Amino acid sequence: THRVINHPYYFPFNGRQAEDYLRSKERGEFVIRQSSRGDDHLVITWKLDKDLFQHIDIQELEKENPLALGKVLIVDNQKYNDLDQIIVEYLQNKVRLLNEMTSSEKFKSGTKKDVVKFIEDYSRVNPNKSVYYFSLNHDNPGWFYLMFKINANSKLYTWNVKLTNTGYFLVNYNYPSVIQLCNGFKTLLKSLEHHHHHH
Repeated sequence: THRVINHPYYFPFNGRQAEDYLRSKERGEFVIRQSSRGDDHLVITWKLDKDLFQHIDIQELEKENPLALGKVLIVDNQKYNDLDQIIVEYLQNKVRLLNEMTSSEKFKSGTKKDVVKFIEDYSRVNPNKSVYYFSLNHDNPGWFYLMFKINANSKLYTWNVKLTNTGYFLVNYNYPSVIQLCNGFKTLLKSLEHHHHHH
């Protein structure tokens, strides 16, 4: 600490400029900035993919006096003792997970309009078979949405998924692996068709 202000990754720029600066750079780049309105809080900016940027507000605690540094930093609903661990434990997992998910064949970037036409078209080819897919949401960056259709005469169903630093969270269910998540749904779909719930 006591060096986060001049930290190597420290760069004074506006919110718009920060994204622009990272625009020419590659994915997985981050920066450290201080908010005048915060005074006791810091804001970090990072790039996800293409025209997509997100900001995270870092809150420090355990301050005994104005000259006392926050020995405890809260990030992602998690408590970290050292700043260095936060950067490494966040970028390493986020970079690998983001790259693994996007690099997944089960990843299509279709718009809301293209989603209906996509599911409807596919459903048309398979009216007697169910289908499920997921895509990136623009209204809520970082979160994933699951859409699926049982049949052409079936109503379109869409669910929401929460992204965490431990994997993927689906309606209060953590899936450490995307493969398990894919079946997880298939298993649920099978159970749903039988309306047997548990027994």
